[PDB]
Amino acid sequence: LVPRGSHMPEETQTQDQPMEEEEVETFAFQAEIAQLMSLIINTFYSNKEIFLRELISNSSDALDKIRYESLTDPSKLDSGKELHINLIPNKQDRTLTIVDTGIGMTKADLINNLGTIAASGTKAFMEALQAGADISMIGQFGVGFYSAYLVAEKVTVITKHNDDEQYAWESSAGGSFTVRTDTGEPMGRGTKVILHLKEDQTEYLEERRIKEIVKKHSQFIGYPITLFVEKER
Ligand SMILES: Nc1ncnc2c1ncn2[C@@H]1O[C@H](COP(=O)(O)CP(=O)(O)O)[C@@H](O)[C@H]1O
Ligand SMILES: [Mg+2]
Ligand SMILES: [Mg+2]
Repeated sequence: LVPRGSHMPEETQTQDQPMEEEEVETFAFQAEIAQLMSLIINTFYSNKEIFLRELISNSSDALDKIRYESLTDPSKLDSGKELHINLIPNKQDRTLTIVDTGIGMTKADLINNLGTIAASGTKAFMEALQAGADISMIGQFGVGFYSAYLVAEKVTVITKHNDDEQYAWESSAGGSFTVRTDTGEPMGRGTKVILHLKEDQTEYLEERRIKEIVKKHSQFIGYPITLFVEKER
């Protein structure tokens, strides 16, 4: 009835998909974890680079679990995904992302493993730090994840486990964290730790520095690790 030979982009733009709801919950850190985070954030240490060793060791542990979970559920053998770690610096956004294809975490694993439960060593570790211990000993005390806050002002964890949906955990410290269903880019099984780096900690975006600290502290991962470098324009 109204003849057309050619339409403008705005006229043929497709209608949006329906808006999704994401459920968000807010939790307090367990008291001694909150105290540890404030000690880590606000104290000078000379050897902050050990954060990456701690995150890589968490990913290697999650990857080891795929191998062993196949003994009680062989269907994991029929994933085609490679077991590996990727390190992804973004200079534009000032972020360093550690990506693995390990087992991932469920919603309740994020709440119970990343802030609301007390590790038995936390008070002894804070006393060892008062007495002048090197921050490197953190791993031995059961609280290595929080070493992220040596270099990051905010941390976001995106994760997907075979038994749950995809979730995002986030904290800028200050005593609480959030967990919220994540209906964005599906990441497939595994975990992605996004460090939003402090302004004076941008060395950890540079390829030589990252290679230096992987060779110094993370030579027995047991899985391939690759470093993605954005081409300089
Ligand atoms: N990349 C990852 N994949 C799966 N789970 C992870 C993870 N990073 C941290 N976690 C979970 O977070 C817990 C706490 O990590 P920490 O390094 O603080 C203590 P540890 O369990 O390694 O001795 C881990 O036990 C694990 O359940
Ligand atoms: Mg650990
Ligand atoms: Mg190992």
